[PDB]
Amino acid sequence: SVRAIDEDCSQYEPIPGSQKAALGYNILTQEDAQSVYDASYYGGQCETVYNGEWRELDDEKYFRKPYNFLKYHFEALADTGISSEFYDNANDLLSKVKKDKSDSFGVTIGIGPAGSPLLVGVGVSHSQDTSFLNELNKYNEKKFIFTRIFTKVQTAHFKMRKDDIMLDEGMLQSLMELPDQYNYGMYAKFINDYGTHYITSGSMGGIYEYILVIDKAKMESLXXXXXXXXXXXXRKAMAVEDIISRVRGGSSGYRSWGRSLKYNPVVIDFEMQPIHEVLRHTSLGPLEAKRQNLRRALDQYLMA
Ligand code: NI
Repeated sequence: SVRAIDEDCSQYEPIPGSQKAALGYNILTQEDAQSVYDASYYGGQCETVYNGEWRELDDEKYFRKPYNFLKYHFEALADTGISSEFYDNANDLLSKVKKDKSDSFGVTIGIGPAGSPLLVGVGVSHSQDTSFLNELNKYNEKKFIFTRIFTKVQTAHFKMRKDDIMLDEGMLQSLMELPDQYNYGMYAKFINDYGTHYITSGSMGGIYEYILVIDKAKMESLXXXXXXXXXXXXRKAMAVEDIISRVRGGSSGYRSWGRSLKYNPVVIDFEMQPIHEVLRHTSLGPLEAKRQNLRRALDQYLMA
């Protein structure tokens, strides 16, 4: 709904996930970067989006959509990746989640249109993957038994503008300050601050990850635990090693995750373009020859 200039739009909270969708992304570190889109530009108008779930929490039921969002609407889609059950080792399980499993077993990134999506586990940084991993690994004798439950919820679909984007004020200042002549290091600094890539569409939502720790010889005496522990979702006996969990999106106040996710999402199942494409359309003439440099540096940066 478009309001009309005589309704105040300060009323409306910005659509959830708006700041996050505006950030660049680094394909190599799997880290987010600084803002690429201007997350708070409204283009002199009041565009609102309906939240049908408002009782669970006009003006209470509508959020404001920044201009750089061509589309945003809410969803509630749930994918449960209940695993395949057995697994001899933990690293094998987490590595084979990425390489060997379908898209409902994790989060995806894809480049461009026909750019087939890459499954990136949970979608944290490479250093965060090696902290959930290092702090996890420590637990076993000589690798016994691991199951995984993983749930993915999409709380919104969105699509970024392709034409006439409003670039973040700071990024535009950084661009304007790069030299006309090619200097790798300086453009590499730009890539580190703003990203390898920026998002053009995807989902808002989150992930809840479980990994059950089972004791071979145990189940022996007394797949089966996975089935049952999935019920516990929807310290005691039972070879209950210790259910380890990872979570993205939502906020405390933990299937309170489910209730709160829509209002505190992260970006998932997203499409992206190399950072330099951001300036290929979208106004700003003079700064073109800086795109060849930015392309060149990106190519070098990714060869690393
Ligand atoms: Ni949709």
